[PDB]
Amino acid sequence: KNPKSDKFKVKRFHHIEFWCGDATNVARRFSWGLGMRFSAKSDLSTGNMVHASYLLTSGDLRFLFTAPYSPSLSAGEIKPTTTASIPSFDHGSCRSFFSSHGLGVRAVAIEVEDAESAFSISVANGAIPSSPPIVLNEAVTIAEVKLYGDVVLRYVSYKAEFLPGFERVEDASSFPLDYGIRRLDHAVGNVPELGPALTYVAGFTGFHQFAEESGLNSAVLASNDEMVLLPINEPVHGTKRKSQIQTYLEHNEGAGLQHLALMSEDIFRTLREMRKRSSIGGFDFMPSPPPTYYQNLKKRVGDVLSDDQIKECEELGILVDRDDQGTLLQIFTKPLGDRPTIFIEIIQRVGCMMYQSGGCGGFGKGNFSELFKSIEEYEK
Amino acid sequence: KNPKSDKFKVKRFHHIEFWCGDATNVARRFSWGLGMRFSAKSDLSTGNMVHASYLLTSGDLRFLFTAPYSPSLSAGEIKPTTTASIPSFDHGSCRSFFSSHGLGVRAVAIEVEDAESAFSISVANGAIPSSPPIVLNEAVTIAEVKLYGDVVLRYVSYKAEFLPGFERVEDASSFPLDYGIRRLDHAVGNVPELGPALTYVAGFTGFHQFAEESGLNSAVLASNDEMVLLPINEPVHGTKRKSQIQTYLEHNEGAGLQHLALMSEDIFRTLREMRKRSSIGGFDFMPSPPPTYYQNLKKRVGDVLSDDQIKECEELGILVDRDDQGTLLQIFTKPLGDRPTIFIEIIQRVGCMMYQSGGCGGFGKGNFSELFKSIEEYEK
Ligand SMILES: CC1=NN(C)C(=O)/C1=C(\O)c1ccc2c(c1)C(=O)N(Cc1ccccc1)C2=O
Ligand SMILES: CC1=NN(C)C(=O)/C1=C(\O)c1ccc2c(c1)C(=O)N(Cc1ccccc1)C2=O
Ligand SMILES: [Co+2]
Ligand SMILES: [Co+2]
Repeated sequence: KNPKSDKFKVKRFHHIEFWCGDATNVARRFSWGLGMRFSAKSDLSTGNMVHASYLLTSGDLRFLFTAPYSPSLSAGEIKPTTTASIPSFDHGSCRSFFSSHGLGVRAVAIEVEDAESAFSISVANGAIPSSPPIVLNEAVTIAEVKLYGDVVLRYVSYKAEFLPGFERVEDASSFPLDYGIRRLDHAVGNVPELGPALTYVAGFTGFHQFAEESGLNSAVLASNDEMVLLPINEPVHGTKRKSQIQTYLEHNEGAGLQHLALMSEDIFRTLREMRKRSSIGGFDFMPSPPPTYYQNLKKRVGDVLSDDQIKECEELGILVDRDDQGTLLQIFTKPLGDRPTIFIEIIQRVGCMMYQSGGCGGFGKGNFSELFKSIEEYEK
Repeated sequence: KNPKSDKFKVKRFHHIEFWCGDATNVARRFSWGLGMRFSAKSDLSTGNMVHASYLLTSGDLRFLFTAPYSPSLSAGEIKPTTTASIPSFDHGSCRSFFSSHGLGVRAVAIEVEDAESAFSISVANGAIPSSPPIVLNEAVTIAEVKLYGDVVLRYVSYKAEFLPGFERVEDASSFPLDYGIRRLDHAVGNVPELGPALTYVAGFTGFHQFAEESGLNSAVLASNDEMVLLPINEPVHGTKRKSQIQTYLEHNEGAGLQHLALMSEDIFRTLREMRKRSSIGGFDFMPSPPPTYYQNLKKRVGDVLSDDQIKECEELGILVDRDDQGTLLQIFTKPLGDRPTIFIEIIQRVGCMMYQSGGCGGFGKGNFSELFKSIEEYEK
């Protein structure tokens, strides 16, 4: 059941912003590890004396990396005279975020029809304001409300290239890397208590819960067409193996974004290219499941994937799950930075053609138990 | 003239430590861009609840990348019970350094015969103490004094693998990258006033000045065998083009390390491999000199390099200078991070065989004027 109760018109995920200590080095690492191109910048060379911001793109996926300059460069500025291209940016907030949480996502940005109205409706329905609506060059409006922890939900709306004040980057500096990633599928938060988090966010967006004993309890909030998907996790305390959600909250100093799921148009090619680069600057992957997990694939998805395609899943360490409507291919990276906090998921979905409907195959919940039993091959 | 007046026995450069916000991402970028292998770690997986530290190596060159964890992980610790592997590390100092200066060098480490004696002699001769001598596992002694700005000179001495508490890294995680870089040749500081900086450092080391109108005044301090080379720059104010030394001091919030010069055993191969990677996660290089600069190479170094080797310098943008004893090949990267502060120099020296004596060919001073005149080809 989909009650289509969005309180304002939401389009698609627009971008994800990381707050960094040095945006250059993180952006360059991510570009090589994920196959994203450098497409826009806002920094000293563009007149921005406040923050350095670099945009990576792959298909429709947009990753923004921002770090503060010395406050001394902009000490004579006031908000009415700022050279910052992102008006919500604040030196003190960014340095406090990074010292507290380490490298992580500050903003989950969605494109809406009217960011001014989205903000006003959100706060009238309980959203905690973070940055009021600001009109950039009479062309784009940005506004921010609190989502969970120190993560904000950013509304962006366009009258009619990323943002005013950003520049297209040099062709020579923009190598056309591409490993197949195409869009953000979903973005997952970790909180200490699921109930209050869900009520708060669903309360100000109108997002509805999306149709679904180790580690977590979870639930997914979805927009009207179910293309914006925001799952939220809480720990389950007191078991034998310590909850990875609890470990996250300890090392992150509280609630924050846990993982970003990136859709690939060819997950076999994406993982081939990412795994080739794991030990030469890219990203590492969780340990692969045992061969018994793939011996058990035939009975569950043997009508969807060939034996060769199943053998191909086994080489790359890909996980497979199944809903009533679709099939899910997925895999998880090791943490993206120093702390055991944020990581990335690569996914591809098959089934549910109409365009493909959102969340086709779900989110992999059945893999927890399929892993444990397959990891009970300590007798073979 | 070399008075050989070192006040304690100095061996070689040992390592350079960067203070970072996220050591993982900077270490991975540098590894790919420079061709250095991951060789040691000290982090949560090794029992260190205080800082994450990753060591990259190429030949004898050692780059250390360190970032702080949340202080909450180690809140019950005291210095006598610390899990830190580098006893001088302090959460507050590191976060303050990074917020003030951005990504940069915290420590220039040299190996000595007795770091305890080096520290005591240094401070008896005016060195400002930073971290007292500490004995690690009865095997290694580390001590630190202030060098300039917030950069420290670190003494390391070994009774008889990097440091106790560091672990050798997995073979699968240690890809054997190598672009030819082999050791640190020299490390250069930028200060507001050269005179007082030289007197302070030469005063506590006994290092002697090494035998040598746009931008800077400079001088080089050298150890007894002239294998440890520490140049220092000051700005020249009031000219037409703004001093790059002054720009550094503004963006860095004062004195700090300006550049690291890395010796290559094959500078043609090093620059081939680095330039291939510039736009896919590695490092960018300053713009190459005009063809007239290389047309003028024949008359200055035509007895040292063939026309083909000169043509090869032109393809890679390599600069060439000449002393009375030797010849110098050199090139400079763009800044390593967000701020126009620290950069890297790649160098190879030819001449002065005995082993090669230190500073053979000098440091490239003649290139300033050879560039200006060659850049006066706006008439050809
Ligand atoms: C669940 C779920 N619900 N929702 C909304 C989601 O998006 C979602 C996942 O993405 C998801 C699905 C399957 C697995 C994991 C995550 C996972 O972490 N592991 C094992 C593991 C990997 C790395 C570190 C520690 C433990 C799995 O088997
Ligand atoms: C001098 C000198 N004295 N000592 C001890 C040294 O180590 C030393 C150099 O390394 C050195 C030698 C030649 C050049 C540069 C540095 C340099 O920066 N440029 C142009 C340029 C490059 C990048 C940004 C702005 C301007 C040169 O032509
Ligand atoms: Co997921
Ligand atoms: Co130099």
